[PDB]
Amino acid sequence: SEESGLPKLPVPPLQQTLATYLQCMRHLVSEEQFRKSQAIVQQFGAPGGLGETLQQKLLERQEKTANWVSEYWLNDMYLNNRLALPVNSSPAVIFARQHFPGTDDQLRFAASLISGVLSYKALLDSHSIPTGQPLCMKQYYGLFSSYRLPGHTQDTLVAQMPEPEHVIVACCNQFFVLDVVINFRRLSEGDLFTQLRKIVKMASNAAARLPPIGLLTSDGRSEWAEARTVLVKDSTNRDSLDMIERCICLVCLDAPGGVELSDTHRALQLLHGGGYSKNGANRWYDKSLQFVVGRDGTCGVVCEHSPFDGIVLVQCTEHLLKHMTQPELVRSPMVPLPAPRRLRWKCSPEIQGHLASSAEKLQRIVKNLDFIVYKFDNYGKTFIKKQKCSPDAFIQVALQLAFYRLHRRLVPTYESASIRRFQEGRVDNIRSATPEALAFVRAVTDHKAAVPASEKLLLLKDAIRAQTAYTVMAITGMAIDNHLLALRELARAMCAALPEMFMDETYLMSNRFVLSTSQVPTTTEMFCCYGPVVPNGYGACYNPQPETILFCISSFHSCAATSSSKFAKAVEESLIDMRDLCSLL
Repeated sequence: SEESGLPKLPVPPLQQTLATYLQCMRHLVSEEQFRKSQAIVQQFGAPGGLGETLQQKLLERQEKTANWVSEYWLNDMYLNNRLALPVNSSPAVIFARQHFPGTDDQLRFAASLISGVLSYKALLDSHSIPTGQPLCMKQYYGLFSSYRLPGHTQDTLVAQMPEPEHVIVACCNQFFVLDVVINFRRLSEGDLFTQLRKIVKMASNAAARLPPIGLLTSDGRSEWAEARTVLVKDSTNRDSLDMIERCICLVCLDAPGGVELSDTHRALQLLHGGGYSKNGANRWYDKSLQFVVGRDGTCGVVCEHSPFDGIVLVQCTEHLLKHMTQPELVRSPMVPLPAPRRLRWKCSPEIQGHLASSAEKLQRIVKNLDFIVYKFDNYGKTFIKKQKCSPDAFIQVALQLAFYRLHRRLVPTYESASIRRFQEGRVDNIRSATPEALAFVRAVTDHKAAVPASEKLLLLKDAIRAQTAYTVMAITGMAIDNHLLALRELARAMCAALPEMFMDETYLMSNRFVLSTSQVPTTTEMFCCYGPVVPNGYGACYNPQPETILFCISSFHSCAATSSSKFAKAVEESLIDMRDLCSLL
């Protein structure tokens, strides 16, 4: 029947994870600290010890659940994070710059994009999405039926059938309900255009302008939860929130950008709207997909990460965009046409105080982000593959060298590995800061050692081999992050006081990803980007093409050590160095 024929996420052998763990951290902590961690781990995983006890409960959990880490992961990775979603968590995809001579051009694009969204959702709901190895498809079903509720300490991801179906249109910080489906009736691209025009007009009505409530969703999670609590007191607000929570997605008709339309600037608008003064309030972050269609041509989609990952987000986005290049299939006029409904809000002195706070908070995020879009154009996948190297592993090694040559040390690095092979599979982590990576970067940067180029090349290839090996380990569910997480939380269930194993500074440091990365390859002229995950870290999202590689680098201005410009430069030098290395003889 209806039971998944997929395999369950595998539980690695306790000793395998512990050995890999120590191997992963040895070169990332002091000798003294390592010696202490060795003893701690030794005691934790000893015969008849706590480790084996937790391992048995995990095995029991594996049997009783579809995926033993789903709950732990969802909370640890997103729902527990208190940071505001903009920049800190919600990635953004930037489409190619568009040209909208008039407002109707902008609206036509929006109408077409909405049409593309509905066609995709139709395939989705009809289970007509193109299913090598079979993969879990749950994420697809969370694209338009998800909503991330804020909480005092832990957020809640709500999994939603309405009639009719609708989308929320944001214009001038005002939100409107736009019914797009009514009795399997699906609005024509033409009716959408007409409806959007009505929206733009009402949105321009001063006597009807309401407070920019969307600004509240850009604040810290606990701060937004508190403000939402004030909101829910009123029956009108409850209704409006409900409509937002049950929409298919948002469509933000953003005002003019103020700066030049470069790749870096357009991305900034998609990341945080440029603050309240710009389009910062013309949003709603709890909702998974917010498609932006700016008047000046800046378009893209802001994604809330909790419900699904990069692969699914891109497949959906590229399907839309491609759909937009296709002949418009003739769709029938609606008679009569109802007028989109503006969502009303019952403001208060409190809410007014929350808006002011959110505005300042969001402003700190804006001025604090150091973002750059660097396009490496010397070579791409073509050259790398000719070196018998995986493009991803090659670039991951380049990032390690770039970080080392700039800051003189390696750091716990994050790189997602998809585990969709297994039921409800999300991801896991690939630890790119390998021992081999260290030997390679050291040989390259230690002038005084005078390591022969021939030797550096050997170290280079061994580092890439190690990268690829860890990658394969992670994707087959044999890595260490999810495993340790489950062991940690199962212990917590036994006693709030965690085992020394997880209180060890080595463990705490191993999960502070100073270098958070991800490869988001696209076939379209679009790119993905996101912020750092720790105050003193970077955000590195790359898109490798046949002859070039796009790099989106983020870091915080607050940290004097990091510099997106310098890191982008170090990446260039690292890729050049590696090219020359592969070109000796």
